[PDB]
Amino acid sequence: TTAPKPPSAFTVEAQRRVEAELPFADRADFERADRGLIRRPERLLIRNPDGSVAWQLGGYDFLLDGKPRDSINPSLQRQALLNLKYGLFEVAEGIYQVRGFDLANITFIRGDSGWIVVDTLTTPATARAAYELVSRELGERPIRTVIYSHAHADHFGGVRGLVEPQQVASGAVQIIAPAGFMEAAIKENVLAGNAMMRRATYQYGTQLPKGPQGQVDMAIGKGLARGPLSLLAPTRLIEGEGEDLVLDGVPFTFQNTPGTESPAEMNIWLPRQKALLMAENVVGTLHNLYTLRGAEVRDALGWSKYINQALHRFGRQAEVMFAVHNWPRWGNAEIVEVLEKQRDLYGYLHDQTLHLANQGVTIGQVHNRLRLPPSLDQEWYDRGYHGSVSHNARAVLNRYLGYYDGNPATLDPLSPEDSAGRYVEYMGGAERLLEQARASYARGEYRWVVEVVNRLVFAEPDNRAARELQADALEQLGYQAENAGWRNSYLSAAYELRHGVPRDQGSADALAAMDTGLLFDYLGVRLDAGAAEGKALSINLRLPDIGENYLLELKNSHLNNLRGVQSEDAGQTVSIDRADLNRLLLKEVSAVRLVFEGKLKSSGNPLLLGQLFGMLGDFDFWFDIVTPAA
Amino acid sequence: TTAPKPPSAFTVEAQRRVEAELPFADRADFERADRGLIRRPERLLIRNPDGSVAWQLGGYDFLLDGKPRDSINPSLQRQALLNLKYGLFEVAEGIYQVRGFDLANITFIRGDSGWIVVDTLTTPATARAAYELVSRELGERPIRTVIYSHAHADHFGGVRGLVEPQQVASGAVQIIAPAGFMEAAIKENVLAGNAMMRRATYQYGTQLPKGPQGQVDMAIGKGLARGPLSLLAPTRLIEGEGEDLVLDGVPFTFQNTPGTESPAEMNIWLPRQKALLMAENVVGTLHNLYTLRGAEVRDALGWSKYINQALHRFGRQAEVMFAVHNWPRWGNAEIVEVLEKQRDLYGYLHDQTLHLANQGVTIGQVHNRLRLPPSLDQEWYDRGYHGSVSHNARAVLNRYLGYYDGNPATLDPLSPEDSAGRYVEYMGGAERLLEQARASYARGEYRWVVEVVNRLVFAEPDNRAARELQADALEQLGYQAENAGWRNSYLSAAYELRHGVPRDQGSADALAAMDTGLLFDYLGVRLDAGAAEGKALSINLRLPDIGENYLLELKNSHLNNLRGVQSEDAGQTVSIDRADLNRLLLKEVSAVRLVFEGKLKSSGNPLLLGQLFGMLGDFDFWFDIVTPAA
Ligand SMILES: CCCCCCCCCCCCO
Ligand SMILES: CCCCCCCCCCCCO
Ligand SMILES: [Zn+2]
Ligand SMILES: [Zn+2]
Ligand SMILES: [Zn+2]
Ligand SMILES: [Zn+2]
Repeated sequence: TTAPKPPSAFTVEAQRRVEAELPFADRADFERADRGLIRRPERLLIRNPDGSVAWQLGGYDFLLDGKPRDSINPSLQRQALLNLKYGLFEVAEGIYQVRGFDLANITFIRGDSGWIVVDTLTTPATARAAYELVSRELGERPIRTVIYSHAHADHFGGVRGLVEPQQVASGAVQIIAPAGFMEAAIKENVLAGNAMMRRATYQYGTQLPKGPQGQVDMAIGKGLARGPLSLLAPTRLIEGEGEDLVLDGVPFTFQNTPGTESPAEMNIWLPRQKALLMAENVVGTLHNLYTLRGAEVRDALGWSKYINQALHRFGRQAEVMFAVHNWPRWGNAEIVEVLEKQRDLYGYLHDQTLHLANQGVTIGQVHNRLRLPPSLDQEWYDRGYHGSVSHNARAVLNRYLGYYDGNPATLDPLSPEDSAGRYVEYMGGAERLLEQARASYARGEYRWVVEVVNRLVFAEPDNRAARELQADALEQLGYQAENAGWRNSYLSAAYELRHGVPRDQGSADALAAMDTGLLFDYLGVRLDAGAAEGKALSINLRLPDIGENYLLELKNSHLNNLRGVQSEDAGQTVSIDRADLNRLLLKEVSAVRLVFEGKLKSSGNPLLLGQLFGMLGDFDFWFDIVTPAA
Repeated sequence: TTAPKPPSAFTVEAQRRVEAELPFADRADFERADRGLIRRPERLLIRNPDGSVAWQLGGYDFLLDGKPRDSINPSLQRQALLNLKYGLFEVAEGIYQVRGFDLANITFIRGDSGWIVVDTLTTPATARAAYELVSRELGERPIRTVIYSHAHADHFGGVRGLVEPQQVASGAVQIIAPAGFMEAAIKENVLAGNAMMRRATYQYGTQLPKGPQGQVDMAIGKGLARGPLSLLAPTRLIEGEGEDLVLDGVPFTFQNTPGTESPAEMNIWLPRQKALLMAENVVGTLHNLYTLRGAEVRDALGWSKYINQALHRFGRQAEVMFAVHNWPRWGNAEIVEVLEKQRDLYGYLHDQTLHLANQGVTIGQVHNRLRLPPSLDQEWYDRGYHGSVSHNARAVLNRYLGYYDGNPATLDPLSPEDSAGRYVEYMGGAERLLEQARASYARGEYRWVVEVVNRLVFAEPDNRAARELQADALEQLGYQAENAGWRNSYLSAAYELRHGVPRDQGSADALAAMDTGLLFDYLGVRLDAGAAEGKALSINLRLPDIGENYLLELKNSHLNNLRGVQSEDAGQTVSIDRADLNRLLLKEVSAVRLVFEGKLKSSGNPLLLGQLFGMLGDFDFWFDIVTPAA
């Protein structure tokens, strides 16, 4: 069968254990999530200009009765329902948020003559919808300032839904961001982007239905709205430790926390309302030190210290703490306790992972040994809905010691598809393997089953009996999973094992923000080494609009670029505005028209740039993950 | 049997293949390594003040005839012999090096009135021995300036063998380093230090004899001298991009390359001799993007660009290039070609790893797919003696995508000791497993054997037949290994499987260089969470000599420290000079004597600091690696 199966007796037992172990009697979040509600629109259906749907919430109606479903981890089901508390809310005097219009929240702070807005959602249509709700309930005001709390797309993505370049150019609107914003907004998504985006189909469960045996939540929100990605450059940067500014009569203290949840990030303290906006440093979950879709590892230590710094500066005196995801927390004692526990959560993960590592516990063991102490374990905002204790501990370890467990048995490993046939042969052939795996499956040993049956799938990818058993076991693990990313991954893997990978199949703002060096670095990543072999060429590239020059050198099957250097011996010198190069790579203009408009100029050998571009390859999106390359 | 076995017919075949595939007819390095030889002392035996031996070379006599030994990869054997070309050499007019007195080289540059010395070896006795050889052959001169090329112990470790603090304090001697030196010298060795040092016993093969079936070389040198680690703070830092200075009449151009082989590193150009000293950016091997002992991953991209920057600034005009490890290369065309190929080597590894990753190739596959192009493959200085193509490719991948392969079968893995019993049961029990593994072994399938028999060892660690077969297969892989670290790891693992882990079992300068925040971070890593559970305490710590204050807070089984903060509600306030705290942790003084000298003062509850220290645990050095914890 290729449809989801019911939860097994073991999965059911696992859900009852969760209820036994976690403080469900602490229901305070349900009152917190509804506090200050001004309007929850009856439905939410947000549409893009091209007619697609940006966002949605009706697919989540199954969650509304609050009835526990054994195909959902009851802790995750609690979070899933809390994330359904959407609409326009009051946080404090003159501070509002729109939650559940997208993955993130959008915040509106009343200035004397209009709004200061913190963050802008993922896509213009969701930001625009949030702004329309605000205007309907609170009266229309102009937006005078937009603040990006940090350099992630679920925060800057929707800016064009709120403001247009002409307003930024007139000085009608300011855009404020932490120093480092523009680099950080783009960099981490580029060089390994195709890998990350494909792997993210698992994390986000993009092929799963919304429902009890599909996608149910995404921890820091319901999921991510779909539509155009926009981005407008900051007009003012908050530098150094932070800054105190007054915006439209309202005092703001900005505290930079670079290198925590994002390389460019800042907390916001509002002294008049005693309101502490913790950016994405403190949300209603354990966050990722390592995003499963693939990314650099984050620094739990700095993360912990910056929360401590915010505690000692503001926690002190805060009457409400709130954030760019999830709901606020009111009352000084509560705020102090949340700050301490989150400081100690990232600190414990860091320190105790290292403590174990220093005792010989490896990257292949640490998640099965490290456990939070009761005081940290027993808070809802410490649960692993988004990050997990397990995958965070391995990330800390990977950060300090790397991927290699120190045992040379594992130093030069055969690819899984190359050892798989022998594992199957040693276990008696596929039928014998299946027979023993089915018995293990019947004992509820799903974490073992998915490991060993994965061998048979990699050896025999067209063995439907193996794919089906492996899917079944993954699905049970997904049902059991507290972490929304783990759930979506397990169910996505089960889906592809059962059905196969899909065979049927801008952003201009994002490209414009990309540094030219990084762009060239990306082109080097696209280079087909087979095509490049034995070639050598060099091109002086001049970009007059941005006043940069690059020297491009292809040699030894590698593309180099160097800023600020030109070579008297380059084979060709090309001049093109960066704006026009961008139009080229986005196919908004032809090379030929550009030459004819005198917008692309060349001296030397006219053919080299075309030769170089002719060597650049492309990446297919839907690569195989749960089987070897087909 | 528990003694090394001869190379198998397959290993022998593997060595003949190496000879077929690599340009052994290119013997130019042998003339390069002997060029400018002034004196090769007949023996080298260097002793420490405590009577130990620092260094070694007589144990390498087996290599001297140049006869190929089938238990050594012939490429590694070539390198091993080249690294035996030790003594005092002329590089250019007034530029000398002592090579083979330690892992690194020490360089002596003739000033008008004494020496400028670049780097200082690992330990004072080896630096002192190098200096004595210099004085014997070239005449005694004072050392007026010491330059640290970068922040690694094999470069700063021996400084006290050359100069003493009193000379630095009088201004008789200057010590020059790249900005960032003092942080970088210490930081990366602290938090996970016990893990790294134990794992390094494998990489360095510290338990192996010197000989054809033991340790033969360490790629960038013969091995590391053993003795006290010294460190003296720089008196002048090279900031920004670099600087041009004149030292004792000699012009120097310093080019910083932060974040390449070390976070603080600089190339040196000497315009009068047209001599280019490439720090540890370019040595006679592919270097590590990831050191197997365990470390953060390095940035191949920046590494590649900085070599390109040095090429375009100096390569241009260089008549000799030399380095802090291995031998020089003379002649402009040769220098230009080495710089290009090394730039493209790190660039190819970076770009092509990402190219593959973007196609779906995972961290578990990439090393079995990525291969250098011929132009890079066919140079001796590109061979993987120190770094490897294989482990570097996985590191690039780990850096961008992390440890997780995207396949949820592997998302929540059982520890090896917990799945091992089932692997053994599925394969028919230990005897059946051994039977099939011995047949695979007889086919020379050593990379498979070590994977599968490792399962049986982890299930049954006292199964001597399994340990013995696993050792045999690892040993063959070690014989075959071109990489000196891989060889030493494989033979070390074989040694422990056969014999067991050893059951019989300062640096004051290094501690003094450690930032106080990092020291406190380390103490938090030592915290026993079991002992800390349920406790809360806070201590204001004041360190008057360095004019720093810290707030220490223990809560939620985590130790926090915050620089520059004090709390009016701390339970205790302690004042102690940092110098004295250091003496305490190095047991050079008692807490009690310090109090009695008025060097440790307290107000508030006098017991808290002792309570905190009482919760701090210790790490055993000899943890198990090739078996589960005993
Ligand atoms: C194409 C795969 C669709 C999944 C969306 C993944 C993009 C994540 C960016 C938003 C989160 C920012 O931290
Ligand atoms: C205690 C284990 C002995 C092995 C020595 C490992 C220390 C490496 C430091 C020297 C290399 C600097 O990059
Ligand atoms: Zn974010
Ligand atoms: Zn976010
Ligand atoms: Zn080094
Ligand atoms: Zn070195």
